[PDB]
Amino acid sequence: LGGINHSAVANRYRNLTKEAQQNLYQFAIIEVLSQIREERPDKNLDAYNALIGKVTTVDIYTYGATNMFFMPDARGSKTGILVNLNSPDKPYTNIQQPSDFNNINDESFRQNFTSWEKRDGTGWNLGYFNQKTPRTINISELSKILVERLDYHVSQENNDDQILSTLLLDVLPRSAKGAAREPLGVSASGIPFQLEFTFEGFTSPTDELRAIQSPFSHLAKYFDLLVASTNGVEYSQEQAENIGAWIDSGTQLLMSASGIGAAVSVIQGAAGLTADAIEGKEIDPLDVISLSLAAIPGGKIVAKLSKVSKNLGQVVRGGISIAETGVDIVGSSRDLIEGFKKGNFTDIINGLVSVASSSASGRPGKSKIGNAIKKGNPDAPLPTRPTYRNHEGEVRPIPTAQTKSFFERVAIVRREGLSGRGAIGLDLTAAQKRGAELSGMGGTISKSNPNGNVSQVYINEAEGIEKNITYRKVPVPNEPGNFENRLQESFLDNNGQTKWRDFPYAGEEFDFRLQHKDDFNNIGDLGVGKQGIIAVNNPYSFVHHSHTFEQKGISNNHLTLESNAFLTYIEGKKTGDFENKYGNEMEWLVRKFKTKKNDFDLKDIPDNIHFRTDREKGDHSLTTYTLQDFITVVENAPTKMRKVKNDEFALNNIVESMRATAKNMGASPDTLFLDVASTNYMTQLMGQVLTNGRQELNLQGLSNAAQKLRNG
Ligand SMILES: [Mg+2]
Repeated sequence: LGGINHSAVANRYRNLTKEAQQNLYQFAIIEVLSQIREERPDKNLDAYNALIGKVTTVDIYTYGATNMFFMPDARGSKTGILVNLNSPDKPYTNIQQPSDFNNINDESFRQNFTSWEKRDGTGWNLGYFNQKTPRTINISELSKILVERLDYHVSQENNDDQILSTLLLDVLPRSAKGAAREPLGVSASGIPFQLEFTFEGFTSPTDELRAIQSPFSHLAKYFDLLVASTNGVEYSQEQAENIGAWIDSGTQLLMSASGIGAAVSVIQGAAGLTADAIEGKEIDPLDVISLSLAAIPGGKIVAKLSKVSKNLGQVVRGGISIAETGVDIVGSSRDLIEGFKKGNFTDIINGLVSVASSSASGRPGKSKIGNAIKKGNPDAPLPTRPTYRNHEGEVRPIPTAQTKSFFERVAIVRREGLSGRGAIGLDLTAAQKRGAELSGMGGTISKSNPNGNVSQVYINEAEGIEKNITYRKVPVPNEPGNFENRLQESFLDNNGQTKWRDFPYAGEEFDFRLQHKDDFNNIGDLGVGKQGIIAVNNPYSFVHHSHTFEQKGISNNHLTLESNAFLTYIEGKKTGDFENKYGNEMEWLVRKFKTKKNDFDLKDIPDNIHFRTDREKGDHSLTTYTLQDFITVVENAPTKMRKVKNDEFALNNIVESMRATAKNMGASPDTLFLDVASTNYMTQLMGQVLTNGRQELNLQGLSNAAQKLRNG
């Protein structure tokens, strides 16, 4: 499945400067001279030295023949050595007598002649070289003449790309070998010892051409070096989406990055996805594709293929791109299949999976990903990035396919998969949803669900299983008398009795909480004198609303900000590395919902902070500072909060939680005012969050800061 992409080979060669092409031929010659030298007794370095810049003179005969020349054994001699730089097996032949020319008949010689010229050899052979008298040049002029001969040969023929790739098949690996012999590195623009290069890892000549656009192509590395020898960059979202490098397949594979053997599943899933695309003829063997492995919030990874936009320009080389969210493996589809067969992507995919493993954000960051890749190989460079040539001839790295919209697309597909649950959904009133009703949240009230919290169908995308989840009030399994809230799944035992169990691990509760991020439960109490505490599922929520049920309606309705939970989380996120500071972030957020206000790592704020509307305030005095002012500043993440903004997923959910909570209590951020009694708590909190406690803030300063943000 494939053959050689001749234009990809030919493009690499054609886009070299003339100087770099001469150098390529020069290194090929050097390789063949080394072979001649070692295989002969005297060990003369004349040709070697007269070529490698000694001022002794060495005669060469040139021919109307590509890749070929003669090294006479003496001035004007008809005997010596015939060189064919493109011959698999006879790169040099000793010509001791005329008849030696007659015995040369292989296609690797015949190919070096144009269609027009090929007839000269008659049963084809080089016997006719005996009647011709070639011109003599000094050897220092040879690589130039060979370059000009190849250009002419290509111009004499109609099939430019194929003739070019054929005529270079065996020249290129010899050139690469010649370059690896260059002591202490190849020169860059007249400066010696600049460019390290080894021949190790090269496959057969044909396989190197087959793999020219593959991620670790050795020949692409050699071409890149030749470009660097003669002279000699990171993207933003607008530039990327303006470049439009990648076209979605429209199909994706969502997998878990956690659990033992997750990495094996990801590798197999990704190789599987590539194999299916080739069979279904969505993708051709030689098409350049980006296999994206992108982390997804909740410790998941999506594999998704993209085909390169033909609008982009020429693809120069495949490679590995590292995004903040994952890696892309770029090469021809056939290169990716072969690479999977060989295990070439295993260190990369192991590294990525280990850091996506239990990521709340699906955003381990470029540095963590890069480090995890280099872990499976002491401390090497980062893998070479794929590159393309734009319309004006500039070679640039290809942007990642893991753009903003890419993830929007991923989210759409997932949500279409989630559209068949809950036979008939319950038809609840706004008052029931606000938790204002004595009858409960709309579920059926029972002993272990006294609040009547509504059951929810959790679709476990991994297990392919549906679970029914209710936020229930259960005994604190030790101390009698007190109860706590827990999300639990119901199931039938052997006898048809309904039993209940916890989420087995934080990851699953986290995913449930995201999937049902908009729903509220009463985690407080229910009855006439009692405090209902109404809280959204969103795992990034640091607020809730609450009230006391009256004989009719409610009273003391207010929004509460969870000061220390918020403080601790933000201080953690402020470091830029939450995991380093506190645990697994996913575990931290799930655990937050079970933790009381004064039981977080930070306990600095003496109480929770309260906002209420003017009309509902009762006898609470209000400030003119609004939840909206708070949200505006939080959303902007200024000054010491700046790094929180690196995790947009977390920050958007924090804000959206706040807005949903304001709305659900029948209010809005601009109609919710901070209690006078919360003043000091708020200024202390923001002072710390925004300035590390270096600046004393007041509410007016906080309101003005919000005002400044809306003005811009
Ligand atoms: Mg032509």
